[PDB]
Amino acid sequence: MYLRITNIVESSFFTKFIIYLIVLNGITMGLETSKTFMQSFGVYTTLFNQIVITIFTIEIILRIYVHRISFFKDPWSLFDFFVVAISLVPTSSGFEILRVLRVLRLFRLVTAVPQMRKIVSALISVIPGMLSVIALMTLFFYIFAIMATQLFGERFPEWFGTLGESFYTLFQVMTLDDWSNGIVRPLMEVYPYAYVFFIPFIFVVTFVMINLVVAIIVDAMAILNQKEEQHI
Amino acid sequence: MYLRITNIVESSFFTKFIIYLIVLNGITMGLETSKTFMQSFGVYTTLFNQIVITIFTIEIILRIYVHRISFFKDPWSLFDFFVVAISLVPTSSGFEILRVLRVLRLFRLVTAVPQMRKIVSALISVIPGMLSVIALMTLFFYIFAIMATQLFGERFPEWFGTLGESFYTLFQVMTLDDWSNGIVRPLMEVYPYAYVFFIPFIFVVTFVMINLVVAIIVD
Amino acid sequence: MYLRITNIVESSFFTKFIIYLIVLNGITMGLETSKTFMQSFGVYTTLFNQIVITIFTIEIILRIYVHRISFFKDPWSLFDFFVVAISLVPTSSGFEILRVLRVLRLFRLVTAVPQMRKIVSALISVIPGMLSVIALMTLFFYIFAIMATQLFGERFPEWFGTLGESFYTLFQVMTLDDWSNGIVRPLMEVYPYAYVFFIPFIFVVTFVMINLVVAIIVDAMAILNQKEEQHI
Amino acid sequence: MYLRITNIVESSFFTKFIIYLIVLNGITMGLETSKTFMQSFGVYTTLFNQIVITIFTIEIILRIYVHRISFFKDPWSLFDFFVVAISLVPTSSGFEILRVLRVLRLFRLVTAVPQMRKIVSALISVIPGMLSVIALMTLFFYIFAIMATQLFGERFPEWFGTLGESFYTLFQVMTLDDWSNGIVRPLMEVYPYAYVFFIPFIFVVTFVMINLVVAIIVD
Ligand SMILES: COc1ccc([C@@H]2Sc3ccccc3N(CCN(C)C)C(=O)[C@H]2OC(C)=O)cc1
Ligand SMILES: CCOC(=O)C1=C(COCCN)NC(C)=C(C(=O)OC)[C@@H]1c1ccccc1Cl
Ligand SMILES: O=P(O)(O)OC[C@H](O)CO
Ligand SMILES: O=P(O)(O)OC[C@H](O)CO
Ligand SMILES: O=P(O)(O)OC[C@H](O)CO
Ligand SMILES: O=P(O)(O)OC[C@H](O)CO
Ligand SMILES: O=P(O)(O)OC[C@H](O)CO
Ligand SMILES: [Ca+2]
Ligand SMILES: [Ca+2]
Ligand SMILES: [Ca+2]
Repeated sequence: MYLRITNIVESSFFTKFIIYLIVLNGITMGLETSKTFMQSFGVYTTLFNQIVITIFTIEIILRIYVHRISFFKDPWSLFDFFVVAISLVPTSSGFEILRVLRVLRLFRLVTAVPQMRKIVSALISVIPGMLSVIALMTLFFYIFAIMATQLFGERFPEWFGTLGESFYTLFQVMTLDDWSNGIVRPLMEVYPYAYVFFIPFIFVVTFVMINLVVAIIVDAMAILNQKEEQHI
Repeated sequence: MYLRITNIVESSFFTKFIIYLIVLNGITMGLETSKTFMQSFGVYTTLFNQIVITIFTIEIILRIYVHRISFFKDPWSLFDFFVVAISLVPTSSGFEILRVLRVLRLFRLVTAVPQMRKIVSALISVIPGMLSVIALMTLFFYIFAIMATQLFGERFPEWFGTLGESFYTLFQVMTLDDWSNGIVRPLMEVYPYAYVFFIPFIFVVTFVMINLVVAIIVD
Repeated sequence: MYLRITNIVESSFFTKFIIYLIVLNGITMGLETSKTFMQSFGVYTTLFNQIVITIFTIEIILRIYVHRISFFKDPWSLFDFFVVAISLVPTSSGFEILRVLRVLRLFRLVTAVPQMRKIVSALISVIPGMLSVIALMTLFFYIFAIMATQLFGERFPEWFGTLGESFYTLFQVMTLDDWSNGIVRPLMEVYPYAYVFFIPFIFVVTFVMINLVVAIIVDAMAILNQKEEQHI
Repeated sequence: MYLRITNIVESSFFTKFIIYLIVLNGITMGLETSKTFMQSFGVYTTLFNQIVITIFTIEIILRIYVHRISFFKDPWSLFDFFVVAISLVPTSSGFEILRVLRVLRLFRLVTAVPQMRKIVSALISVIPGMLSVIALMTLFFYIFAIMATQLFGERFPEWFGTLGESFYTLFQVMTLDDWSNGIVRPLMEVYPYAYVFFIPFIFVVTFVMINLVVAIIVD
C-alpha cells in the first residue's frame, strides 16, 4: 500500500511520461487555436484534451498518497494542486475563463523539468528585499491616484475617473507609454498646470525603480555575503 | 513632577493610534472616490475627516513641546507640520486649490512607521553624489532648450514656442515618448535637418543618464 | 604546394588586401542605394560585386586547402564560409530572394579583424548562462499567446485570436511599445478585465529581464571575485 | 612684455569674474529667448552680448601667450576657443544658424569649473573603452539600413526610401519608440514578414546595449 506504490511514482520515465504528456497537450493547444486544424481533426484534440487531463489527476493523487503531509508543504505541488484542479471544474458549458485557465497546465512543464525550478526560484529569491520597496509604491499611487480623480475626473473620466481608472492611468504613465502626447498634453490643454502632477511623479517613479537595481546587488547580495562566503 | 506630558507622546502605543488613525483617514478619502458613496454615507465622512484634523493639530502641537532640540530640525515633523497646516482651510486672501493638497497627509503612514522610514532614507541615501550631474544636465536641458525655441518657435509654437514650452518637449524626447513621428518626423518637414539636434541630443541625455546608473553601484 | 599557399594566406598582405577589399565594398554598397547612381555608373559596381565575390570564393578554397580541418571547427570561420557561399548566388534572375542577404558579406570584417571578435565574444559569452531562461520565456509566452487567440481574437483579428498574431502583439507589449492606449484600452472596452492579462503579464515579463541582466552583471562580477580572494 | 600678465590670469580672481559674466550672459541668453523681452528691452542689451564677447575674445589672447604651444594642446581650452569664434558672427551673416550657435558659449560653465571639468573626463573616461563597441554597431545599423531600401522603401519611401531614411527609422526602432504600431505593423499590410527583419534586429540591438552597460565597470 506504500512500497509498490512509492517506487512507481518516483520513476525515471513516468516523469518523462507526464513530461511526455505536458509537452504533448501543449502542441494540440497550438492547433486547437487555428480552426483550420480543428475542423479537420476536431474530436481528436477535444477528447485528447480529456484523456490527458486524467493521467495528471492520478499523478497528483498518487503523489498525494506517497508524500502525504509534505505534498501540502510544496508550493510546486500545491501549485500543481492549484493548476491541475482548476481544470477539474466544468469549464465546458460555462464561463469563458476556466476554459482558458485550464491552459495553465503548461505552467506544469515549469513544475516538471528540474533546473527550471531553481532559476524560477532564483527569481522568486528576489521579492523579500523588494516587498519593502513594493509597499512604499502602493501608497505613493493610492495618494497620487486620488489627487488625480479630483482634478481631472469629470473632464477626463476614461483616464482618471473612478480611482481604479486613476490606477490604470497612473501605471501607464509610469512605464511612460504614450504619456507624453497621449495623456499629459491633452490634460495640459484644459488644465495647463497638470505637468506639476506628472513630471515629478515620473521622477519619483523611475528614480525609485532605478534605486532598486542599485540595491538588488547591494541589499540582496549582502545576505549572500554574510553567511555563505565567510564559510571560506 | 513637572512636564508629565512628554511620557505619552513617546511610546510604542501612540503610533497604532495615530498610525491607525492615519490609516483610517488614509482610507476615507478613497471611498470619497465612489460617487455614490458620498451620497448615502457622506454624512459620517465629512466629520470623520475633521475629527482627526484637530486630533492631528492636537498630536502635532502636542509633539511640538516634547521635542525641541531637534523638532523644527526634524523635516519629517515639519513635513507633518506643513501637511497638517494646509488641511485647516488657510485664510490668506486666496482661492480654492488646496482642498486637494490635504490628502498629502496620508504620506504620514510613512512619516511615523520606521519600515516606511528606513526606505525613504535609502531613497535620499545618495541623492548627493548625484545632485551635481542633475545640475549639469539641467544646464544641458537649458541650453538645448534655448536653440530649440531659437530654432523651431515660429513654425512650431505648440511644441516649442517659449522657453517653458521647449522644456516640456525635450523631457518627453528624453523619456522618448513617441519622439520620432510624434515630434521629429514633422519638424523635419519645414526643416529637413532637424535630426542632428535629436539623434545627438538623444544620446547625450541617455548616455549621461546611463553612466549615472553605473557610477553609483560601486557605492 | 602546401607550404607555399600557406605563405599567401595568413600573411600581413592578406590584411592589406581582404579587410581593404571588404571596406571598399561597404563604401560601394552605400551607393547601390539612392538609385540615381545605378542608372549612371552602376555597372562598375554590379560587377565590382563579382571581383569581391571571386576574390572571396577563392579564399573559400585557399583556407580550406591550408587549414584543411582547422577551418570547419573555428567559430569565426564557418561564418565567412556561410557569408560567402550564401552570397554566392545568381546575380539577378529568379524570384529574387537572397539578393538582399548578400550585404552580410560586410560582416566579414568582424571575422578578419581580431578587435571585433573579442567584443562579439564579450557579448555572446553571456548567452548560455541564460539559454534556459530564454526558454523559460518561450514557455511563458506560449501559454500566453494561446491565451490570446482564445481570448480577444474574436473581435481583434489584427492583434490576436491566432497563435501567430498574438506572439507578436505581446512582444510589442513587452517592450511597452504604444501598449496601453494603443492596444489595451481598446480590448478593455470590449472586455474591461483585459488588464488582468497585461497588468500582470507586464510586471512579470519586465521582472524576469531585470533579474536576467542583474544576473549578467553579477555573472561577470562573481568570476572576478574568486581569483582575487584566495590570494591578495 | 611676454611674461607679465600671467599674474592676472593664474589667479583666484580671474575665473569667477568670467563665470559671473557667463552666468549673467547665461541668464541674459535664456532671456534672449523671449517673444517680448528681446523686442521691448533686448535691443538695449543686444550690446551686452557683444561687449561680453569682446571681453571674452581678449581673454583668449593672453591665455594663448601664457601657454605658447600649450593652449591648443589642452582639451577644455580648445573648446571655448572655437566656441567663441562661432559666437563672433557678424550681426548679419549668410545663414543665421550661427546666431543660434551663440548659446554654445554658455558651455564655458563646464570647462571652467573643475567639478564640471573632470566629470566630463569621467564621462569620456568610458567612451574610449566603448569605441570598442560603438563601431561594432554603426556597422550593424548600417547594413540593416541597406537591406530596408531594397525591401521596404518603394512602398514606404518616407521611412526606408534611402539610406538616411533607414538610418532614422532604425535608430527609431532601437529607441523602441512607437515602432510596432507606428512603423512595423503598417509594413505588414504590404510585406508580411517585415517583422522577421525587425524583431531580432530588436534583439541584436537590444542585446548589445545591455551587455555594454554590464561590462562598463571594466572599460
Ligand atoms: C527581448 O526584446 C526586448 C525585451 C525587453 C526590452 C526592454 S523594454 C523595457 C521594459 C521595461 C523598462 C525598460 C525597458 N527598456 C527601455 C529603454 N528603451 C526605451 C531604450 C529597454 O530598452 C529594454 O530593456 C533594457 C534594459 O534595455 C527590450 C527588448
Ligand atoms: C474587480 C474590480 O477590480 C479591478 O479591476 C482593479 C483592481 C482590483 O484587482 C486588482 C488587480 N491588479 N485593482 C486596481 C489597482 C485596478 C486599477 O485601477 O488598475 C489596475 C482595478 C480597477 C479599478 C477600477 C476600475 C478599473 C480597474 Cl482595472
Ligand atoms: O496556422 P495558422 O496560420 O492558422 O496559425 C496558427 C496555427 O494554429 C499554427 O498551428
Ligand atoms: O518662461 P518665459 O520665457 O515665458 O518667462 C516668464 C517671465 O515671467 C516672462 O518675463
Ligand atoms: O536652417 P533653417 O534656416 O532652416 O533653421 C532651422 C534649422 O536649420 C534646423 O533645425
Ligand atoms: O470574456 P470576458 O468577458 O471574461 O473578458 C475577458 C477578460 O476581460 C480578460 O480578457
Ligand atoms: O513578403 P515578400 O516576399 O513580398 O518580401 C518582402 C519583405 O522582405 C518581407 O519582410
Ligand atoms: Ca507612442
Ligand atoms: Ca511608447
Ligand atoms: Ca519607448
